[PDB]
Amino acid sequence: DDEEETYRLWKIRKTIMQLCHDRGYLVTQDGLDQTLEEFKAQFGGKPSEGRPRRTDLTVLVAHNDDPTDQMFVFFPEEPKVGIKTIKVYCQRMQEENITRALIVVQQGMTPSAKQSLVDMAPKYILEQFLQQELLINITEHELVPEHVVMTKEEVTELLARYKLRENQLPRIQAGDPVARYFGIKRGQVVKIIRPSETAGRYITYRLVQ
DNA sequence: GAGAGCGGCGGAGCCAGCAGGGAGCTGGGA
Repeated sequence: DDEEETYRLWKIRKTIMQLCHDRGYLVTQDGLDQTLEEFKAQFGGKPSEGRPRRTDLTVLVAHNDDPTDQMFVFFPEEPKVGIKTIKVYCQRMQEENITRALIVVQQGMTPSAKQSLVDMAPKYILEQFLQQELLINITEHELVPEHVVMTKEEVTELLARYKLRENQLPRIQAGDPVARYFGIKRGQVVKIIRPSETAGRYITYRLVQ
């Protein structure tokens, strides 16, 4: 229904705000907690043949340390995102001169488009996200523990302390849902803190490789 | 010819493999 799809847009915007906050970017508190009525007042009440048309939902955020990181998110119109739409989005990325973006696909993009995302990867970072994936925050589940992204100096200090190579660490795939949530890439180490039945707290390090 | 020696005559669960079905570019004509 129209009310259901309005709820869907509000919830997915809340998940985008939580993801951008967890990735280290700057979001406002009221942007973090928007109600359904407040979202409807801000963007429109009936999106079908109405005001919120999935184009005005793009978000400008910047990193806390660097105000020129300038990450956007995009909500494509068509359910099947293709090379034409991705080329339009990347050309737009070129004139506003930003490097990183998120694409929130309705159902799925074409294999040629998802390959073009890999081909465009060095200069511009493009990530595919389904609307079904972002309908809930997976980091709030009781099974999922806390994930902390480590800096390069911290990783170097860790490997010097334990006298380890990068191969000897446990691994996590780049296609992992938490890895895609944090936007981690190959070669980085994620730090997992979980409660322990026997010791109380246990810390595990995993290499994204 | 006898002795004989060798010649021939069930079930369960991961991979490969093909087949059918859309994007997407390209030559032809509007």
